[PDB]
Amino acid sequence: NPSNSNLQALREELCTPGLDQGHLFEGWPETVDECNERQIALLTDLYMFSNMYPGGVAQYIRNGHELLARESEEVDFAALEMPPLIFEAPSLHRRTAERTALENAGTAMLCKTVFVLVAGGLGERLGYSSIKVSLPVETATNTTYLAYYLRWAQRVGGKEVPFVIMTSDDTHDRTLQLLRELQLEVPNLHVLKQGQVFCFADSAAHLALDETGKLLRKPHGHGDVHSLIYNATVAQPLVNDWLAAGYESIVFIQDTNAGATITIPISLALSAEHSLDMNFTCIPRVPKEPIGLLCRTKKNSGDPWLVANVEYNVFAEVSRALNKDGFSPFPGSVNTLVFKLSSYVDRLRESHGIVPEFINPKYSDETRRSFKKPARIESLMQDIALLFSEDDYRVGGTVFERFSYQPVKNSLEEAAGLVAQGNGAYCAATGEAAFYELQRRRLKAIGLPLFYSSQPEVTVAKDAFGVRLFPIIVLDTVCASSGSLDDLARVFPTPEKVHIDQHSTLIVEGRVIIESLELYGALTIRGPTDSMALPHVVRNAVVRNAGWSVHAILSLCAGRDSRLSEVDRIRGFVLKKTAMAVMDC
Ligand SMILES: O=c1ccn([C@@H]2O[C@H](COP(=O)(O)OP(=O)(O)O[C@@H]3OC[C@H](O)[C@H](O)[C@H]3O)[C@@H](O)[C@H]2O)c(=O)[nH]1
Repeated sequence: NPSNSNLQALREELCTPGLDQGHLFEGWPETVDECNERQIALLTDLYMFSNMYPGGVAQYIRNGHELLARESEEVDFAALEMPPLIFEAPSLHRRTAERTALENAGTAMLCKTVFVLVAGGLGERLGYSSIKVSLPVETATNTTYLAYYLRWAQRVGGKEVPFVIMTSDDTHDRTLQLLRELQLEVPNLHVLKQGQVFCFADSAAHLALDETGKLLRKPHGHGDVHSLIYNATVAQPLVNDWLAAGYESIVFIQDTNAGATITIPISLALSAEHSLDMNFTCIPRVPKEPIGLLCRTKKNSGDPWLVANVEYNVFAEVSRALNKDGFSPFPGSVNTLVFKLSSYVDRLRESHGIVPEFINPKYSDETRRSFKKPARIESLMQDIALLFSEDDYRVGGTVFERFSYQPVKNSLEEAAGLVAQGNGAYCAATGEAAFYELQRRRLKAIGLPLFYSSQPEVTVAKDAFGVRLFPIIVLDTVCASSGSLDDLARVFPTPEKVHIDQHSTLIVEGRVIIESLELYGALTIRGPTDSMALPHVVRNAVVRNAGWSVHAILSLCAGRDSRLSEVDRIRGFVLKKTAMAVMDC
């Protein structure tokens, strides 16, 4: 679009004191016409940034100056204490009256919930070169995180469930590819791609270039999700469509935490019970943990309290300073965010989805602003909490068991180092192991008599630590529906007649009811894919076979070939699916 005249205007503007981007036009002709195609392209690139960032590149640079000055100082709050509105969730593995009440109320609320998945990252830091949502939740079925979230959402919210996936330049095309390949049909899905922002080569906010001579770009953070939604349309605003359709809540989830499908119904139920406009999903926190703390804050002695996440790195600094004169007192936020939709939209409309920003440069050496790598401005999706004043809104946190938090974020190497420090591994191995264990704890809670050893069955990361997998029991969304305890009880109506040996594998797909079963081995039971069809009922079943086993990937891993994939290598073991009985119909 941009005219030759506007590009010249921007070029000159960027050369003025306070912006000082003269280095960009190093060795250029005096007018636009005289400029070549590269040059005209770089200027156009600077120009079009206006349709991507408030105030375009000039304002980006000013914001940079302001933030670089800010982060050179010592962050600190005048006041910091426990959030007033904190609520304890009942255990996920005890079927009490309260848990039943919360799950059923929360599950009803899922019918009027909008879901948002932030998935703008690759899993390279894990040793995985593909998109994180293509990681399998477990390798028994190999169900991807993407399919896991979407099928659950379509199960609890119906086929036409409103669903947003935020992607980035890194993940976007592969996300679309995965959607297509999995044959997922989600009529009201919106894939919204965040744009990358320019980078600063130095502490004076001079823009960085790559080797090609083009402007360097990096992600602006998960904070982008709110503005992407604010600007999205179907042509009325996206959120208008949701409100008018009767939707009442909106939930934000991250890319590799399968626990969200359990915590969410409870958070919704509690949000309603306690009239919460924003509800942070939390867990008891360990002092050495890369998750934020939910705190009541007063930035300056003048301001009103604000309930907000204080990122781990920042609380590592504020903590160490001042006071007015075995977990953290304050909850750890896992970034499953639950909102009342009307309140969310109000704040969204007011802010245009813009949340406070920050910059966090990595320095070449200890104490001079020579960047090790170019820095850019970032934002966090949870910082939208800062737009909810205590006067007008109720922002709180729900505390769940730590076990319900199951992210896959660390490589095997990192996990080994973390485990040595007594910290959580949060790697692919413990993610998969935790998923299987979660199913077992949920099933035992409704009376399924599962007897199994607590000992690890395989060791990973050079014998650093072990996990166990068996017994493996995976029920799909047609079988288990929402996964509530009541829903599980529909699959096992007489659980005391179901005897699954500790070494067994049970995979259930479609409309299945298991009344009685003795299983010593691996079994797949399939029923109708239609949730409304007549169930396949299993009675007096006895199945014995060699079943499955698991073993570690050996250190002697070089080879012309092997069928080990990155997916295998990042968890350090492989299931051997030796035998399998199938009961169809
Ligand atoms: O530009 C981006 C960057 C990320 N994400 C996505 O954002 C999500 C998180 O990214 P993360 O796991 O890399 O780590 P964080 O440490 O930043 O996030 C913490 O997570 C844990 C605590 O709650 C803590 O308070 C909370 O802030 C992923 O799904 C990404 O795909 C995007 O969609 N775009």
